[PDB]
Amino acid sequence: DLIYQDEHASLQPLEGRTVAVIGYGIQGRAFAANLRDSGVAVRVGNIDDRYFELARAEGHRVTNIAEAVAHADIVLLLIPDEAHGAVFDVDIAPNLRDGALLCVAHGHSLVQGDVRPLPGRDLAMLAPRMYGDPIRRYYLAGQGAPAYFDIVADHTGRARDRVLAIARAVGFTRAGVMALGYRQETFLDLFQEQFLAPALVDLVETGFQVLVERGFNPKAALLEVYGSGEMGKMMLDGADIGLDEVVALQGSPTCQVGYHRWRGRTLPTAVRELAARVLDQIEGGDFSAYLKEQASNDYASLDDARRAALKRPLNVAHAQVRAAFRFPTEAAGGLYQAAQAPADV
Amino acid sequence: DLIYQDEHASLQPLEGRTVAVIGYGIQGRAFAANLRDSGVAVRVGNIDDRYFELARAEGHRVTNIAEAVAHADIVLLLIPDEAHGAVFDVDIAPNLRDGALLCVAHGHSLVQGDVRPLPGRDLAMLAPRMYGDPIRRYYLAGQGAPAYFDIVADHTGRARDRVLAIARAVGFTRAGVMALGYRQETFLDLFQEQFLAPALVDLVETGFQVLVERGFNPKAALLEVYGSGEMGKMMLDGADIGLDEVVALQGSPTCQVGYHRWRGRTLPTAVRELAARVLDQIEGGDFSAYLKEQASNDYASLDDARRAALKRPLNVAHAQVRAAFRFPTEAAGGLYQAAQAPADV
Ligand SMILES: NC(=O)c1ccc[n+]([C@@H]2O[C@H](COP(=O)([O-])OP(=O)(O)OC[C@H]3O[C@@H](n4cnc5c(N)ncnc54)[C@H](O)[C@@H]3O)[C@@H](O)[C@H]2O)c1
Ligand SMILES: NC(=O)c1ccc[n+]([C@@H]2O[C@H](COP(=O)([O-])OP(=O)(O)OC[C@H]3O[C@@H](n4cnc5c(N)ncnc54)[C@H](O)[C@@H]3O)[C@@H](O)[C@H]2O)c1
Ligand SMILES: [Mg+2]
Ligand SMILES: [Mg+2]
Ligand SMILES: [Mg+2]
Ligand SMILES: [Mg+2]
Repeated sequence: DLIYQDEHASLQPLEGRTVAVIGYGIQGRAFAANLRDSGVAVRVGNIDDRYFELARAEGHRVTNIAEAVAHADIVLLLIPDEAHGAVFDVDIAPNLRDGALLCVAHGHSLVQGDVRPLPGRDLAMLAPRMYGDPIRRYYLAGQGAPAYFDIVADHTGRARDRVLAIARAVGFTRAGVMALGYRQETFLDLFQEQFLAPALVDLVETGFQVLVERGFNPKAALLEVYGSGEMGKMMLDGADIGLDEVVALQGSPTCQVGYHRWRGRTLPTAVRELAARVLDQIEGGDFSAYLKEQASNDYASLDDARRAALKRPLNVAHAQVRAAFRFPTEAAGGLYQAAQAPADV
Repeated sequence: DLIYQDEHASLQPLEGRTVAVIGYGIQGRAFAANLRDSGVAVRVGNIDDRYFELARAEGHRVTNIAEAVAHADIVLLLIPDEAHGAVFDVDIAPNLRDGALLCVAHGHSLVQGDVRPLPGRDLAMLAPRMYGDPIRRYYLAGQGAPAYFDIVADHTGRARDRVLAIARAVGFTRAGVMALGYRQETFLDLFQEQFLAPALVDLVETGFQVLVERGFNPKAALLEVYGSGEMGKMMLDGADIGLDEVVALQGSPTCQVGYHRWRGRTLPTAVRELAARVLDQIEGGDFSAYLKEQASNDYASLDDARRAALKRPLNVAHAQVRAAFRFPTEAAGGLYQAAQAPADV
């Protein structure tokens, strides 16, 4: 495995270069803020929507996508994957300078052939293993999350150095940036989002629903299954030292005995078989067809699903718990500004 | 629901009083450190083992359990639940002063009748919804985790004020301290440890095993299922704003569409039915019998299970990942000392 940390990547390839962050959403905002705070010349390219004014409000040089690309040495395409094809064809390909680098943060558009190599220009993937807020929060703490990278086309011979320079400036090399094919990254990423994340929340919800049906205080039930932050803490501490190890070190003997009675015995074959089906639907292109269909609207069915989700007993109970119990939040005040808001006492 | 935050609980009931922390383990150490830093007079009562010298090393007045109880107004029994009966009968009951308060952090010993009310003395439960390290780390950040409390016996009329004074000093009232019966707390707590925690780790492991069997990079597979910290971050951010809400706010449209394709559809009836069985085994006293049997040895079978757990593919892969990727850790240097170690650069 090829893994780069801070000492394996220089900022020198970005000196006197301009990085165009295309999009100012979940990833675009975090990339833009970290690049700027790392002393990189950054511009934002964005369509005429709320994100354009947000980028301006947070002190960035903002223009349409075409002008940003045309005045950039490195272009980071940080907009939704189903929009890549149209923006690549219309905005990026006609304006990408000779010897410039285009990066995606997900391999989907590469697998589908919506983003393709261009003569005289570099193409790469730099895919964070983390969402926007934590990438920004970690960065401010001198930390970072891992990333996968893939050099798809290196026409200049500088593609790797520039990608790893972006990675260090955004903070991914503080954890590690591992070489992984865009195809494998695509399937990995989609599998986490389609099998693991839903199954994980479904499980928490099953815990809540059984407790409430059996007459347990709904606030207490919600708190134990995730609301307290304890299961989230176990998973984040587990990420560091191992999940079984967290229980061995911080579980009472009563907890450890209970845990190890059921550890490896809880799930039937049907869960493992569902994981295989999700993966086949991802690899076979069934999901890709489903996604394109959902993106045919402005994600109308997704909007309905999000709304319906919040009416579920678990999310009704959550609102009641979070109203009654204060949570240890890190204030988001000017998190993506050059200077953050005064600390909230 | 009766929930106390900082403004509903005074430190005044602890002024000129001594708190004996019995045990200096996962909970005992966090209680002792927070109480001291909150300006409470704290002593440690502990048997002649490694925890005794650790308490002394961290600057505490440490004696045997009998002497600590005898010189205390409030006694916190923070040792394993199966040891409560013998320590109550031998060390606590004969030495508990007139008008003194005994607190447990779990209702198990109360349900089993191993800890019982005593004439002229107060009995209560103050059960944190969090393990030791995070209680201490939250406290240092001016934060806290929730707790459940139950006044089992109030012979003085001061039991509630003293319990909630302990809760505020240790930091639980920064989130909220909710009245909940020791019995219900017992079953809730055991259910989280026996159904949810194992099922959660089993699920993560199922994700890892299917990916590795299907030819995915084992480091990448491990990172996606928890190793990156992303799923842990989703769960901890989810604790605050809701699990579905985290995906709605920080998920890409591709992620959100994938998530909502499978959300509420991933688990068969068998999982829900297993949750019911675990709960019946807890409520019926089957687990209690199993626990007493495991505690008959010095938890010998648990030691074997912990050792075996670390040899599993997931934990072998974890060691390889954590060697190759740096994780954003909060340094544990003198975390439980009056003054913490110099910040690790
Ligand atoms: N560990 C947690 O995260 C947690 C959370 C909530 C509730 N609790 C409750 O808190 C209590 C303490 O659990 P813990 O996890 O801190 O335990 P632990 O395993 O860390 O306990 C070790 C401590 O107990 C003492 N001890 C062990 N066996 C003893 C014995 N036979 N006689 C006397 N002292 C003995 C040791 O000297 C040491 O001080 C239990 O009632 C538990 O259910 C623990
Ligand atoms: N969100 C994450 O946590 C995350 C993590 C890793 C990878 N990624 C990848 O990063 C990329 C960005 O995802 P995101 O989550 O930041 O997205 P997002 O949903 O926040 O994207 C919103 C942004 O995209 C722009 N945009 C939306 N539709 C557009 C269109 N039709 N034409 C032009 N611009 C348009 C908006 O103007 C705004 O700037 C995707 O390739 C995604 O797969 C995201
Ligand atoms: Mg991802
Ligand atoms: Mg417990
Ligand atoms: Mg507990
Ligand atoms: Mg994704």
